[PDB]
Amino acid sequence: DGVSILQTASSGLTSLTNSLQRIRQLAVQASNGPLSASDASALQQEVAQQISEVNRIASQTNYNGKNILDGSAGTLSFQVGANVGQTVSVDLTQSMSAAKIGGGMVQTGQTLGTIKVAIDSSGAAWSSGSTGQETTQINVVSDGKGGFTFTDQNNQALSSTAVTAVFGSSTAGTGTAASPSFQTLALSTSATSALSATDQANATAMVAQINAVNKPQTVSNLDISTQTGAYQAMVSIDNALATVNNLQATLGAAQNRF
Repeated sequence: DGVSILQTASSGLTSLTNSLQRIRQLAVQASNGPLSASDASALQQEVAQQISEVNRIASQTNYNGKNILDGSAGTLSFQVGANVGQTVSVDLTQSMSAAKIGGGMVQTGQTLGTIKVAIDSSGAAWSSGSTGQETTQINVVSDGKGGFTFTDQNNQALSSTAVTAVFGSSTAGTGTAASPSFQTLALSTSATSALSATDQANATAMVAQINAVNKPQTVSNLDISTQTGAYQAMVSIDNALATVNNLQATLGAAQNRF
């Protein structure tokens, strides 16, 4: 009973790992350099096939005809001993369907993008009047709570004055796994006003990238046919794999108690 149900669930999770790991490699392939329309279409077709397999695993993994990986099994309990209350409980309340895994917040420490800028150490636009060192790039790094930390072209943290002066005062994430939430990256006009029109446009596009990568789709809605979509897929799959690994670990802990 309990041991066999746990094995059936764990088998399904291993199938799911295979398909998620496959989407990761496809996303890597799609993000390495420029792609023709035909190559982008072909790569996304492969992702769609894997999404279909994820949905099959979620809708069809079953024990004696009863689904166990679509959330519908709930919490199961098994008697292991003679003590009243000597039971092992197994939480199968979370669906593994593509619509219900991935998404969420980017894990901490990931570089979301790099913006070319022209500012002084206080975050003011660089000019012939400026002194000290010029900041020429800003790397935007996730904090695991839907917000950001920032380094310069030499990987040194921006001063707190420069962070505030360029990005405003809502950069720190406040989300939790239980209640996710997302900051909106906003770049000052002063960060790029000294640069060419083309550099200003490039920065705007990078900020849009970063904001999209910060809010990845669930596995169901991944599309790797654009660079931003491929980057969103990498984050989303990292998160989906973490969800699957957490669940595998809990199944294992339950098996151990039998």
